[PDB]
Amino acid sequence: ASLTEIEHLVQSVCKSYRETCQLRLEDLLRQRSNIFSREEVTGYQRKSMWEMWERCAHHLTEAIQYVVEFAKRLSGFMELCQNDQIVLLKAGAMEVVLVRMCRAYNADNRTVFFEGKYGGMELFRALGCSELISSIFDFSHSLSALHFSEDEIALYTALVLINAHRPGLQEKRKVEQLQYNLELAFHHHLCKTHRQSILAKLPPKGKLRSLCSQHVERLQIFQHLHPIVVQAAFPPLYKELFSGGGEKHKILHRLLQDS
Ligand code: NA
Repeated sequence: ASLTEIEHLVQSVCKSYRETCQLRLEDLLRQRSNIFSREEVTGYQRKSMWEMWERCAHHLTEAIQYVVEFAKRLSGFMELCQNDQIVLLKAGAMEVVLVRMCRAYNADNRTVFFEGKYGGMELFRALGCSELISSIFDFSHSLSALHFSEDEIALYTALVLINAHRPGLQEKRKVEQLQYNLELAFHHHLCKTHRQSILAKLPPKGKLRSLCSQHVERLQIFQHLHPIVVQAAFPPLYKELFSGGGEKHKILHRLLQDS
């Protein structure tokens, strides 16, 4: 590409991200005083393990559905073959969601916007995956220290998704070229905004890989404890992405096929 084309990619990526945000940042900030009461927190903690897992899986599936739409609107993504579209989404959808989560996290009080209000990690105690929860909260806490702009989150999550190193890509070189153009767009934007200092502060990729592995692993523990709940009450797209073998369900291909 060249300078006009790079800036066009910058604006296109930021537009795609705005149109596929579940919640506007302003909406999330305005809600910061709306925190679960101690009695509402006690009620979450008295919910059964399987109901809290189902509710979190539903919450996560809705966020993932927006990431799929982001991908479809991302320059060049729909040009890739369907095998590679699916490889990239299966690998990076949750990674994007974990990054997007910092917008909904309040570092002042260590709360996250969940089911209409802000609550701390104690809200999730019924899940029985305390390590994963605090790992996710610590990750959001670290990202919040970066003070991402919406444009920065747009460009960075595009790169999280368009990763040419994902195992299973049939057209690796084509993904390499798309990745390179998006890197140019991200780094051009950082250069023009004097934000290149954030490059050193971005999490290593192995950290997002690790969080995703923990989630799958805790799911396997839960699935062993309540296999019928997973089969009957977990969202089909969630099972396709995370549960073994859940990927007999193909939701993604329909989400990609339908306009
Ligand atoms: Na934040």
